[PDB]
Amino acid sequence: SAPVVGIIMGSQSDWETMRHADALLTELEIPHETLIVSANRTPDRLADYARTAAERGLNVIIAGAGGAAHLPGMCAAWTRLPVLGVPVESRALKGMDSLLSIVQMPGGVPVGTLAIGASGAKNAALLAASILALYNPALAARLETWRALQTASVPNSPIT
Amino acid sequence: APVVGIIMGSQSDWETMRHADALLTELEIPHETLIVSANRTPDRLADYARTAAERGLNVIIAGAGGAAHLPGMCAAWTRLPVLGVPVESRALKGMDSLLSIVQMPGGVPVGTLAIGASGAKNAALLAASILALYNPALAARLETWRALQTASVPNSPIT
Amino acid sequence: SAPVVGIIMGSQSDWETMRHADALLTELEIPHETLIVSANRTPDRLADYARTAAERGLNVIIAGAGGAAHLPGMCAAWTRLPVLGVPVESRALKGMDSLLSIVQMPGGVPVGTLAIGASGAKNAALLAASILALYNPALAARLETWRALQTASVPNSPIT
Amino acid sequence: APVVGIIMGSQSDWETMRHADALLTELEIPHETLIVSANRTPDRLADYARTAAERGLNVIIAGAGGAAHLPGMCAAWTRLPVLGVPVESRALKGMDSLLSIVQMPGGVPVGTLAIGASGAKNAALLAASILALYNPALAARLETWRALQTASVPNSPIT
Amino acid sequence: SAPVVGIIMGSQSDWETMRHADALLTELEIPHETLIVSANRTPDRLADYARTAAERGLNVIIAGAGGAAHLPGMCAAWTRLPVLGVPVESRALKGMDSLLSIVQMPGGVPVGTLAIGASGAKNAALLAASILALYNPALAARLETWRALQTASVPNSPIT
Amino acid sequence: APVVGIIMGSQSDWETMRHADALLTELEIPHETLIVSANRTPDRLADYARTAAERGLNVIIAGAGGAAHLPGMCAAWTRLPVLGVPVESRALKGMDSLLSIVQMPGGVPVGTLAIGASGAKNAALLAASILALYNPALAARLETWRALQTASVPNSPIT
Amino acid sequence: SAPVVGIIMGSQSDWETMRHADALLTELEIPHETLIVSANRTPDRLADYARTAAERGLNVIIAGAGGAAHLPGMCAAWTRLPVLGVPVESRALKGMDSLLSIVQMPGGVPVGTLAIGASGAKNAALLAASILALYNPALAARLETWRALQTASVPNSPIT
Amino acid sequence: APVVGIIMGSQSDWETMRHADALLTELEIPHETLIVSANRTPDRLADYARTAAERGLNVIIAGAGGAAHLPGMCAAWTRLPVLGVPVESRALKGMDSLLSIVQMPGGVPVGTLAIGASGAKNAALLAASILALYNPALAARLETWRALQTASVPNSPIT
Repeated sequence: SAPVVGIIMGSQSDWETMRHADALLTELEIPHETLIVSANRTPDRLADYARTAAERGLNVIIAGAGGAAHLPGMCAAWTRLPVLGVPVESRALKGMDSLLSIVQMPGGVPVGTLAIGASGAKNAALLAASILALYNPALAARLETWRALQTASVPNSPIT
Repeated sequence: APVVGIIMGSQSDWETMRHADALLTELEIPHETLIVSANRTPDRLADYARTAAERGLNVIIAGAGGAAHLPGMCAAWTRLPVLGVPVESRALKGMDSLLSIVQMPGGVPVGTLAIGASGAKNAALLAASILALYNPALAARLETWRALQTASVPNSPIT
Repeated sequence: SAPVVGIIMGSQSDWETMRHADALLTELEIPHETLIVSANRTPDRLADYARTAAERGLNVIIAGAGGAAHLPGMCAAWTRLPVLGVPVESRALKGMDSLLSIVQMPGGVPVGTLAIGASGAKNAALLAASILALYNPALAARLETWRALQTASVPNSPIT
Repeated sequence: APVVGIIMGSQSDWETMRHADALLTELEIPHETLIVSANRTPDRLADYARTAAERGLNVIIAGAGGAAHLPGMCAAWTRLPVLGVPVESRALKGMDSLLSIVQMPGGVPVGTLAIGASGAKNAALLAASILALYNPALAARLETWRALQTASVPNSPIT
Repeated sequence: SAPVVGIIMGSQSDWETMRHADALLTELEIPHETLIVSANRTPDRLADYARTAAERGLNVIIAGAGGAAHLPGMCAAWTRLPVLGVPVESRALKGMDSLLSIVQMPGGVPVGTLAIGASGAKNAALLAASILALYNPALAARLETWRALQTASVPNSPIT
Repeated sequence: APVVGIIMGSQSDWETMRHADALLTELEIPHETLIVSANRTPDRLADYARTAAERGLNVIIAGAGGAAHLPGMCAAWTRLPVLGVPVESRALKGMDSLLSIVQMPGGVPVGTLAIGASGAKNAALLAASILALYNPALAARLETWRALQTASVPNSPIT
Repeated sequence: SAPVVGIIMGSQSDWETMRHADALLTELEIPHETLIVSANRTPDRLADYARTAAERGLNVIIAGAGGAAHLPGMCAAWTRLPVLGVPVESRALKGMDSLLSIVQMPGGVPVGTLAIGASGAKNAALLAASILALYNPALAARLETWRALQTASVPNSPIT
Repeated sequence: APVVGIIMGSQSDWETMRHADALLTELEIPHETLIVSANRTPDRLADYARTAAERGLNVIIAGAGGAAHLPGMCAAWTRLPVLGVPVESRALKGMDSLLSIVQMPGGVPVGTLAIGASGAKNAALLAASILALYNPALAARLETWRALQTASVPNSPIT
């Protein structure tokens, strides 16, 4: 039952986006936890979350935030685990501030960044799954089936 | 046998992608380093990506610039995690590279790193952090690498 | 009755845009086919579509996609035919990701790119028509009439 | 007699547009290469574009930078397909060029290629692929060109 | 009664923006004409309009267009008169394509460019007025009064 | 006596604004060329702009880079037409300059020209075209200038 | 009762944004004044406001404006006080013109710039408070309590 | 004892941040100048920021480039005013730096200055203007500095 992925986000307003990561992990039967951790309002909460993640048994962190989106990169600063970043769409700049704040990490501290918005959340979960699948054969088979069905389900022509 | 594949769209990408190669070598991660063009050698890419898992690869690092299709198309054909490095382009400074890699639609992920050499280094570190989840000796070398990075930052600037 | 232009798009959600290409080809009496082909979900479908297009009698491909819009460029990778690309408008980045993903093809593999959105779809069809018109006199006359009427139909003053 | 016209807004565009000229010569496509400015020689452009078809041109490749009106205005006067090359500008690196060319409204197309030398080369290849539809010898030379490009990509980078 | 300013625009859809230039010229009692001239659909109409503007007694042209906005620059190519350009806001790119298509004229062929949208239309008319005011004392006094009243009419505090 | 004032925010702008100065001299338009900083010498700007008309100036050309307030603030204090030249900035290549100049709200216009040297040259030409409306000798020199520009464009590129 | 912070803005339309600065100063019991001052319509009003601010007892100016947003930088040109700038979101360019017009001040004349929109207004007030707190112990304690409560009030998980 | 802390993410930032250091020295403002990386030395940053007030610092000036988290994370841990300097980055010319610093959400401010050396100089001036509110001797030196800047602007450009 113990979580192997942590989904963290900067605010409740991020949940409309990050719920797509939660749903997909659940779909693939990946146990996980989902939390609010603010890089700017709760920096010590973040420090503790990230530095203890590995010893708590987490394998991957998915971090979502918008605007001056420091949460994924600061999480990666404190954990040796892979951290995946979801740029949450922002009001004025449409997530371009989110995206650049996350993806442009300096050499030495990676964040694997996904697309702005719900696509990115879904793909963070899928990327996490593909990481876990490397060591978990049952999950690898579920993921294979999932990817194959996605391919097989694309229609051949538009409803014109 | 290689467990990471580094692929890049052209020789011109090597100045950037060599940083990924160097990091993997530093951490003693067996890997292969190849040129594969999504646009000029699409069948080469198809074969590479579709057979990667069966050949024993665990992670693919793909770098390209401009209309950079290599990472996303690699991901389309493999179930393995694909990490993408936007190579800095001449006119648009890798913004075209970045958007063509990172903005993958839901269903086919590419874990995207920074534009340029930083991104190439970080793709290799991210690959390492993935492999470390099920390779304890590597996990310890990665811990050492991260600890040395942190400990080595000077406290004050030199003039 | 056999198609000489192929219209392909990455998803049903592209049809709201790509229908304008379909309508214009039909207006000019250009036989064509209209399909969904996903570069990221159905890469082998794309490979087969593009590599066989010429032998199937297609002369021009119009490819529409949004976001990380790889469909036109990957189509061009596998066919020797001219490929025309329509950047479909995306939600966050307003088709700028679509545009750059399509137009910035490296030297050696062209995609003739049109405007973001419905304008681009309409112009992909018109550009395809002007290509076909080079060898098809009846079509050339229909296109001449069409262009002339467009010019003649512009009003001289606004409804102020 | 020329079947492709290459036109460019100024001598400063030649460093970019020479790549189109070279490619057409390589594929033995007869063509003319001219300077025509939309803003400085608008009547020259009007005459060039309106008479292109009657002179036997099949495709026009137009390159310009900045507020780049040359391709679109060419297309306004000819029924021929017009391909546009955004020339890299000093300050905005061809983003002004790109948007002023690609964003043509419905009714007057310009098939737009990448910013810079890549775009110039690709405009010539796209013109070739158009002409190839009704010139079998050229179609075979184009097939050879594309096949050589694909076959010539190295498998691994050189240090 | 004869017009001294010409307002031209690429389409009826530009009128929602360009009407602000019309209104302001009328407010300041500047005789003018208002026309649709498309650079891309009616290039010969444009050529004739611009090359004859001076001999018809026009002193300033205000040209508004959106997207690949060639109308102001091509007008300036054919007239020696000052040409003022209004970037009409575009759907996807919010007038950034309009703006760059107008303002980035090469050395030798100026277009005096105003803000994206209605502000720009209003300011094109005001700029035209300030040009005409240089030789027309009655207009100069009307413009002085107008500018002074604008300054005097700014409130001192917000309605909080 | 000067009828055009060229003002610029700093000596660093001169490399750009000298093109305006040269063009006005070429057309024999009497003018003054000054440094006036909106941010460092705001009172100097206030006095310059408020007294420009009474001193006999007809047009002001104002160039600045970065957060470029000089043209707009000049326009705030004078009834004269103000033309603005966005000077290319180091990091953002004049996009900051452009937006801070062109986006004036309704009520206080600045006629804005291209980023850089092209814009400086064109501000002077636009000033000339304004003055030409009520100076026939100048109008004829401007006609000659435009005619020479058009006639001098080559027909084909040099290698 | 005398104001120690001045909030100025270019127009009534800025108030929807700048009210957040007003509210926060009032929340922290910081006396202040709130005015409309237009850099482009009332330049002499601005000159007088900024040059007399210090002698009137103001310690910090918060200046909000949009578009070609010159108000904060021109205020800073005339006062030795710290000036904080709020980029008000603009219609077409989403405050990017506002932001660049404010933040890119040349060396020698600072404006401390905050985020586009309401966030920036709120943070201008908070930044002003943190400046005043350096010399005002009661305010420093109120601000400490405010920051601590903000941190303590972040939820631990989303309402999923 | 220092009353301003200048912190920067790396030695590579020093070319930019030295301008802040120089200005503070010029105005005789005691300060410390340190390297602190948000991403490589997060615990160092935590300790620095949380203890700054108790150590007697009044203002922190933080400079970083790229995904620039240093100013915002500093502000997260201190009640002191934090001023942020976007360092110009190689590919995106500090636009990534700017947006990652300036776009702080309501509740945790960073007063942000221009990209590059101008921003570093202005962060130090802004810090000075803050300190001047409760240090009359400094206020007078700042007045002198601003007056000299204004008086020293030339009236006309040199060729």
